[PDB]
Amino acid sequence: MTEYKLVVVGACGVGKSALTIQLIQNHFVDEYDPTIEDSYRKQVVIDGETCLLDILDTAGQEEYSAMRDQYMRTGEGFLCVFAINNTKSFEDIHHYREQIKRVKDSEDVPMVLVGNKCDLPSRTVDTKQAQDLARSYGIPFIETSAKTRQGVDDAFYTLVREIRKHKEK
Ligand SMILES: Nc1nc2c(ncn2[C@@H]2O[C@H](COP(=O)(O)OP(=O)(O)O)[C@@H](O)[C@H]2O)c(=O)[nH]1
Ligand SMILES: [Mg+2]
Repeated sequence: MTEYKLVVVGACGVGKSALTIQLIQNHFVDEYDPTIEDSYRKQVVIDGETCLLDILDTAGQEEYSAMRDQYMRTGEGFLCVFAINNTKSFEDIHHYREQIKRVKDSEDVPMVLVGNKCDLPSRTVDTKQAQDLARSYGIPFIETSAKTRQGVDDAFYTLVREIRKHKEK
C-alpha cells in the first residue's frame, strides 16, 4: 500500500507529540517527555486511498547532525507547528522553512502550517498573521487543538494531499 513519510517539526512545547498521539491513538496526552523522538505508523483511508502514514515526531537536536539531515531528506512532507500562545514558536517557523529547503535542496517541499492549542483563551498570534505567513509560502494553514481534536485529521490529511500534488508533476 502507498506509504507517506511525514515529519512533524516545531519548537519545544507546541504540541507536536500531542498532535501525533491524538492522530494515532485518539487520546490527549497531558504529559509526554519533551526529549523523546519516535516514529508512529497508522493505516488510514484518505479520499478513498488506503495508505500507511509513517510519522516522525521530532524533538529537536540530534546526537549527530547527520541524523537530522537524514530524516529531512527522506521525509516527504512536513507539518510545521507553532502554538498560538507562543510568539517565539511562530517566529521559529522561518528557521524550519529555510532549513528543510536547504537540506532537500528544493524550493518545492510539501508543507502545512499548523497553529496548535486553539482551545486556549490566551492567544498572542492572531489568525491573520499566520494566514499572511502561509500565503507568502504558498502553503495551507490550519488551526488545531490536540486537546479537543479540532483540525487534527485535517492537518495531516491536507499534508498528504500536498504530497500527492507534488508527486503528480
Ligand atoms: N490546551 C492545550 N494544550 C496542549 C495542546 N497540545 C499540547 N498541549 C500541551 O502542551 C504541552 C506540550 O505538548 P507536547 O506535545 O509535549 O509538545 P512538543 O514539545 O511539541 O512535543 C503539554 O503539556 C501538552 O499537554 C492543545 O492543543 N491544547
Ligand atoms: Mg514532543
